[PDB]
Parts: sequence; structure tokens; C-alpha cells
Amino acid sequence: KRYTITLLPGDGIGPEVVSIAKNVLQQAGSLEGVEFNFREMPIGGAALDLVGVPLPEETISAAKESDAVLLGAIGGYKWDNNEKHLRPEKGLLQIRAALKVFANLRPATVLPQLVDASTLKREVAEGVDLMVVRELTGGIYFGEPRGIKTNENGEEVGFNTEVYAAHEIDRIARVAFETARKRRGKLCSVDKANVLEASILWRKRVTALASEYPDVELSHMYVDNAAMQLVRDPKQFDTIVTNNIFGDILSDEASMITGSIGMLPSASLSDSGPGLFEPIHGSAPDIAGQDKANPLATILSAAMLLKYGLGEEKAAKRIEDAVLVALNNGFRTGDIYSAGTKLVGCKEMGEEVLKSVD
Amino acid sequence: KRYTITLLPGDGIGPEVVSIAKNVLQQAGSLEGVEFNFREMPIGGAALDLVGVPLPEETISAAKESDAVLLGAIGGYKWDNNEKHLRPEKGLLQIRAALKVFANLRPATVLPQLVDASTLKREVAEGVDLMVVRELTGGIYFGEPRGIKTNENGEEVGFNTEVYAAHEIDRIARVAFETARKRRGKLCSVDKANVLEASILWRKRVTALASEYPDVELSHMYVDNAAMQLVRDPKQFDTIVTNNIFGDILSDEASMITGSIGMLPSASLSDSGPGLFEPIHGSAPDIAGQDKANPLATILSAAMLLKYGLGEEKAAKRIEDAVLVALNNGFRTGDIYSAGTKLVGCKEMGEEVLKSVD
Repeated sequence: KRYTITLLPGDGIGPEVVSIAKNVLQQAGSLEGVEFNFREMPIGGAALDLVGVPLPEETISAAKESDAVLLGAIGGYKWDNNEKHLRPEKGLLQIRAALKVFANLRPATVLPQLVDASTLKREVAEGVDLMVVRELTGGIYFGEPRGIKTNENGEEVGFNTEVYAAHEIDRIARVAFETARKRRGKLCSVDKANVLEASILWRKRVTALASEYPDVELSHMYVDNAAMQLVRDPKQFDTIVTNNIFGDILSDEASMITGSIGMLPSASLSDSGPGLFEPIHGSAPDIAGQDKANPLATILSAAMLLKYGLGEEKAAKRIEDAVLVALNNGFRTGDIYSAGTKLVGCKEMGEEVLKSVD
Repeated sequence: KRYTITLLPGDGIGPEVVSIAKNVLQQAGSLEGVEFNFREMPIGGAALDLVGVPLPEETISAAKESDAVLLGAIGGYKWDNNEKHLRPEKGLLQIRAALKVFANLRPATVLPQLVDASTLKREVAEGVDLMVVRELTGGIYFGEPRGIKTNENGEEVGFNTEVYAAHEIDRIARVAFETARKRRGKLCSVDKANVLEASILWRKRVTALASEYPDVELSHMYVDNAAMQLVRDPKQFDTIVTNNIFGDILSDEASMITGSIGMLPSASLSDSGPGLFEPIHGSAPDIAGQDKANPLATILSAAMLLKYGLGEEKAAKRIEDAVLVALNNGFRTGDIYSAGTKLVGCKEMGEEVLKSVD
């Protein structure tokens, strides 16, 4: 069984960490009798320098034709002062739109070995294990109309439109339901239905889908209360589904709650077609080339690729297990270094994970 | 020096806690050569039973003619099944609009005696002391157009409009700058300027007002990063100003981080005119009449009334100091009780705070 995978090294530490994840993905796959055809393509800063835009059509083609996409990082000092349309970040937005990956999955789990990195007390942080499923390509970030107008009274007025069509809510909810089935069967839908008409429609559509997934325990929660519950009792959550802006905010909160941002993977899924998998950390221009980067998030992203992309559990478990073994053996990169542990560079951490995969 | 104060006891524990704050307010003021004329008016459930609506015109009149308004709580089981316009909560929204209190001030402070109530580790929670200044009467919660429409396909579309005019942003920012001057002179403006035109205008207006408050240290922060920063290092914040929806979310998060919701006061201020002061907790229908309520939030709201409402700094300090003394003596109502303290009822806690004031 051969899969085609598009690699998007990108910028800063991206290539370093994608390279390691590639090898990890290859070994874990091999053990489960799975081989891969890898092709690297330009995106972000690297695409700008090479082609002159952040996402060349050739990259979209390769991604669309492959079975899954693994992305490193995007961004850097050099391109920060570019026109918005020519910024690296614009390439991320474009690839998401091109692949139609409307569903962003960010698992926030506190690993037994890293409990102390969280600013929450141990008994609260330990065993946190939640998944935020965030609507990724619609909502207020892309809503119309939008703009800054001057109302002929000379005064400027700024506006944006939070808007969802029923079919947009249906498809993100289904993914969430299917995702809860792959976890603990508990789904919490988060909105502002006590005030916003868009949230009322959100809640109506999710509520109606419940009968199609009767095995899943559905609940509802207001976004302001969810922001409190994440701080008070994050262990209550399994899977959460929510819109683009609430998802952006609540996922970041949950990420910081886990304590180690450099350990967190992400997956962006579409209805059919290849998904896009990347660590949530940025390109970390400062430590690029210095062998300091933490490759665990990208590795764990390769594990999400196997699981949510290719439906290859086992191969995925091998990766997750090897990450644990490495941490169990006391290995830590700078961002997760703790008193008494073994500080290591990116390369060496990669090697320790590869070593466990055998 | 004589002030007129409108008391809105409201529902559930409202009357209980306002009654105690009234007396505390009276004693603290008396010590500073300040007397008050109090007048109680109906709002919420109580107004519904008595007059038929959540906010009678007479209540609006009294509130407008007074120097400040102290509100208890709104809501109860009995009225939960009412039509929207006749829910108690409608009365809150209406009175805010009537008084034009566009600025909601919510101080989130961790009291030395109550540090362990927070789910954050001690060294992170201790000394947290921030103020969320939230735009209260505009933004997406009141934005037009809004609705759920059916498009040509028979498919429903739900929408809301996040919109601010320049003058709406100016006035909430000015209050925030003024508020930071009464604290530690640090103001962080929170928006989503990297994506939303409304936040771009927000940031432009706040940025232009900086020169008019050169003494205040202004910084800007994206709402998603703020949600992380409240978890990672909430002590970094002094004053935060932000829009209605982000302010609602970030303040609730900050409140839960403090660990003790029953201790948290609030102030809603206008350009000129009486402010509205109220505890952020609800009406707690479950414990009404049982002498269990924590009156400290309403008492501390009376302290805010004195300070932010009437500019009576000294009288306000007397209240804040007495609350501390009571807690130092080990007194705790159910919601703040811990091992080794003196569990007390609402009445008795009131009595201890009064004792300290003299």
C-alpha cells in the first residue's frame, strides 16, 4: 500500500522539523506495511523567494492530487513588510481554501511527563485531553459585507459580518460528531445563541443532527462560559465544535492551558480529498538553523496525518508511543526542558523518537 | 455632602445582599462626612410581578435623577419561560441603554486570603490585579443588520454585524485611559486587527488617543493571544480595553482565573450621569432566603460606586479595608470556605464587615 504525500517544509524551523517527521512517518508506516511517495513543494517565504508568490499553482496541484499534506511552518522577518496579498500567511489561507479543509482539529492534551509546564495546578491539568473542532474557512473572518466606510458625516465606521449558511454548519458539525466517535463520544457545541442570530442557527442545525449520531452525547455551551470552564475544569471536555472566531479564541486558550505549545499538532480536514497537517507553533525565526527546535509537534502532526488523513491507526499509535518513550527517557528540547531532564537538540530528539519506532 | 442613590434589589439573593451593602455604604460614608438618600425601585422578576414589565418607566426616571445606582441581581425560575421581551434580563439591557452606561469595568483581583480558590498555581495567581473595560452597549450584540433569512434555495442563513463608529470607540477608550490613571497607568487594547476591519478601526482610534494620554503606557494585543496571556501570566495586565464580545469572553475568563466569582464587583459608567454598580454573580435562586449568599461582591460594588461613581476615594477605601479585615479574621461564606476558616452565613458576614468599618 503506497500513499502520496505532499511535504510543505515552508520557513524557519519548518524544514528541519518536517524532515524528521518525514523519516518518523516513513519508519512507522513501514512497520505497518505502508510505503510513501513524498514530494516537497514551495509555500510561504520560500515560495516568495523562489516563485514570487506565497502559493504557486503547482503547489496547489500537487497538494490536491496527493493523499495528504504535511506542512512545517510559514513566516519570517524578511517578508513581514510585504503587501498583505504577498505575505507568507496568505499562502496558508489560500492552500486551506484550495483544499476546502473547513474543519480545524486541534487536540489539547496534557502529557503525564509535562504536567508541570502548565500554569494550572497539577490535579486540574493532569489528564486534560480535549479536541477543538473549529470551522476554518467561513464565519466572520471571511464574511461579507465588510470594510471601513465613512458615513458622509465625516465619521468612519468599521464593520464585519458573522454569517453562516446551514450547509456550512452541517458539515463542520458532522466532522465534529465523527471526531467524537474516534475519541470518547462526547461533543460540546459552543456558541452565543442567547444573543446572536447566527449562533441560534448554529445551535438549531447541530441540535437537529443529534438524531443522526445518537451514540454521541451532545451538549451545548455559551462561548463565555466555555472560556471559564477551560480554566475551571478542562478535563470535562472531550470534543468541542464551534465557529471560526470562537474556535480561534478557545483553542488558543486550551493550548496555553496544556503548557507546552511546542508539543501541539493540528489537522485540517475536508469532506473528501487530502487533509492538511501541521504543528500549531510558528516558524520560530530566532532558533532557525540552531538545532534547537522541538520536532515533537510536527511528528505528532504526522501521527494525525496517519489517523485522520489516511485512516492508518496502528501506524499512528507507533508514532504516539515513540514520542512517549522519548519523554519517558527524560529527553527534552529547550522549550520543554525541566530540572533533572536530559536537554537535547532537535536532531537528537528526532533520533530518540526514531530509535523507539525501531 | 448628600448623595441620592437608587437601589435596585432585584431577584433571588439580590435584596439580601443589597440591603447589607446599603448599610455598609452608609457607615463608610458617614465616617467620611457623607450622607445618602436611598430609594428602592423595581426591576427584573420583581418588576414583572409588581408592574408587569422588567423595567417600569418610573425606575428609569429614578435612576436617571440619582447620583448612582446599586443593583443586586436579576432572574429567577418563575420568569424563565417568559417571552424574550418580558424576561428579567431584558430589564438589565434596557436600564443600561437608558443610562447610556457604555463602559463596563470589571476588576479581576486575587485576594491574598483566597489564592487557593484559583485553579492556577499560587505563584501565578497571587497578585493578579487587572481591570477589563468592555464596551457595553454597541458592537455585534446590537449590530444591524441581523437575522436568520431564507435564501433562494430554501436554505437558512444566519448573520450578525460587528460594527463600531469612530465616536463609539473613542469614548470607551477614553474611559479606559482614565481608568488606567486610577490604577497603574498601563492599558492594553485588545482586538483582532490582523483580520477584522472593525478591529482595524478600533486599533486606529485607540492608537490616535495615545498622544492625549502620554502618561499612560499603551500596548495592543490580539484577542486570541490575550486568552492565552490570561492563563500564562495574568499579572502582566493592569487595564484592558476591548469591544463588547471580546470583553464578555475575556472578562469571564479573568473572573474564573481569580477563583472566587462571588467576590467580584462591576461598574457600568457613562459620559456624564449616574453609573450602575452590581456584583457579577447572578441571583442564585437555589440559595435565596437561606442566609447563605456571599455579600462581599455587592459590598465591593458599593466600594466601586463610591470610587468610580462619586469620586469618594476615602469612603471606598474604608469598605475595601473592612472586607480585608473580615477575611483576615477567617470569615467565609459557603462559596469561599476552606479548611480551617470560620464558615458563616450572609447576615453574619455582613455583620463582620460592618464591625470593621465602625
